[PDB]
Amino acid sequence: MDKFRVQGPTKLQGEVTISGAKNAALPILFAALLAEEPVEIQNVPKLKDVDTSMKLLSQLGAKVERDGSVHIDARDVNVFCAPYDLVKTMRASIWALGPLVARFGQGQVSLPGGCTIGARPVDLHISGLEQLGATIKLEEGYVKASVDGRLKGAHIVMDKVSVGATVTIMCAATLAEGTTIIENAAREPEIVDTANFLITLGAKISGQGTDRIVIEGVERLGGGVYRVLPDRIETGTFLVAAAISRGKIICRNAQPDTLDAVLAKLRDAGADIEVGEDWISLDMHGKRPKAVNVRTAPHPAFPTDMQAQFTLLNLVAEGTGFITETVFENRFMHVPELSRMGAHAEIESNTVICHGVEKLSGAQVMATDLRASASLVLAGCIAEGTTVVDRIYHIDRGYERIEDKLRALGANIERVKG
Ligand SMILES: C=C(O[C@H]1[C@H](O)[C@@H](CO)O[C@H](OP(=O)(O)OP(=O)(O)OC[C@H]2O[C@@H](n3ccc(=O)[nH]c3=O)[C@H](O)[C@@H]2O)[C@@H]1NC(C)=O)C(=O)O
Ligand SMILES: O=[P-]([O-])[O-]
Repeated sequence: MDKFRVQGPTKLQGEVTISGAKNAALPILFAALLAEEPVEIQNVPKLKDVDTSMKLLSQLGAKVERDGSVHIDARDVNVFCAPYDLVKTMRASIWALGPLVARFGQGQVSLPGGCTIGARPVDLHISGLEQLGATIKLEEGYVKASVDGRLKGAHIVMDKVSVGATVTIMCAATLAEGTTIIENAAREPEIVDTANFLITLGAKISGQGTDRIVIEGVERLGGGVYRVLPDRIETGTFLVAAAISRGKIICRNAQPDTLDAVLAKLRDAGADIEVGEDWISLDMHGKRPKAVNVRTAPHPAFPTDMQAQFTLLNLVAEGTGFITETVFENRFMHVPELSRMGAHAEIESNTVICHGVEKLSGAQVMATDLRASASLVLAGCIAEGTTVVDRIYHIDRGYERIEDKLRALGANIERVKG
C-alpha cells in the first residue's frame, strides 16, 4: 500500500510536459485487435490502465511489448474472451467485445458490475452490436456475442450520449458489410483520435467529432504507425495546480482546442491564459482565484474528469461557487476528504455548494478515484503542514508519474511504502 506524503504550503510554478491521452491510448489498443498487420502506437503514457490493456491483449493471443511506444501484433489472436478477473479491475476491457465479434465472429466479455462513482450500465454497447446484426446472450455473467459471417452496416440512433458505446459501434462497423451511420454520437477528442487511427489502418470513417459518424465497411484492416494526442485531463489538472497555488505554469506538448470549456472557466476564476499551437500558459499574478459555477456534460462542455479539481479550486477561492454533475451523479467522494482538510462544502443532490476558505490544513485522506483523487494530492501541495494520501494505486492507473511532475514544479512530495 503505497502512499504520498506531502508537505505544504508550496507554490507550484515552472513547466510540465503533457503525456499522451490515457483515454485515447486505451480505445486504440483495443481497436488494434482489428489489425492484420503490426501496429505501433506512439506517445503512450506509462499508466497501470495501459498495463492492464496489454495484459488482456496478450492473453487474447496478441504480441505486445513497450518501452515510449507500444507494439502490437494481432495476427495470431486465437482466444476470444475477456475473463472476469481482468474486467473487474478495469471496466474499459468491455472494449474488446466489438473488435472480436467484427473480426472473428465471436466474443465473450464479462459484464461489468458496480462502480463507486455511480450507475454504469452498458446497454448501449450491447444494443448497438445487436443492431449491427450480432446475436447476444448472457450466461455465467459473460456477454456472449456471435455473428454468422460478418456484421451489417445500419442506421443507429443513440438513446443517450456515450463515449464507450460510440467507440464500440464505430470500431465494429469498420469490418461490416456496407454503411453504418451513428446518430447522436459522442464528440470527445479521444473518439476523433480513435477514428483517425482506424483510418490509418485502412478504415473509411467520416464525421468524427460531430454528432453523426459514417463508417463504410471494408473487408480487412492493415497495420501502421500512429501518435496519440495529448491528455486534456492531465493538462487541466496542472493548470489547476498553478491556479490554486497562486503560481504560474507552461504546459508543453498540449492541444489547446481540446480544452475550450476548461480554459474559459479558469479565466472566470481570474487566471491570465495564453495559448500557442502546442502550449498553454497560465499566470495568477499572485492572486487568489475567484469562485466559479460549473455544470459537467459531454464534450465540448466542461468534462466530469475535471470536476473534482475545480471543486478544490472553489474550496480555496474567494466567494461561493457551485458545481453540478450531470454525467456521473454520485461522483463526490473527494468532497468529504477535502472536508477533513478544513474545506467548507455541502452536497445537495447532484450539486456541491462550496464556500472558499483562505487555506487548508494537512490530514490523512484516502484516494478512490482514477482521476478525481488527484485533487487530494493537489490539496496536499497547498495545505498547511503534512498530508498523507493513502491508497494511491488508484492515481497510478490515471496519471504518469504525477509526483515527478509536481516536484519539478516545487512540490514537496514523497512516495512511501507503509
Ligand atoms: C472515468 C474514466 O473516464 C471516462 C469518462 O469519465 C467518461 C465520460 O467522460 O467516458 C468514458 O467513460 P464511459 O465510456 O464509461 O462514459 P460514457 O459511456 O460516456 O458514459 C455515459 C453515461 O451514460 C450511461 N451509460 C453508458 C453506457 C450505456 O450503455 N448506458 C448508459 O446508460 C453511463 O452511466 C454514463 O453515466 C471515460 N472512460 C474511459 C475509459 O475512457 C477514466 O478516466 O478512466
Ligand atoms: O470499475 P473500474 O473502472 O475501476
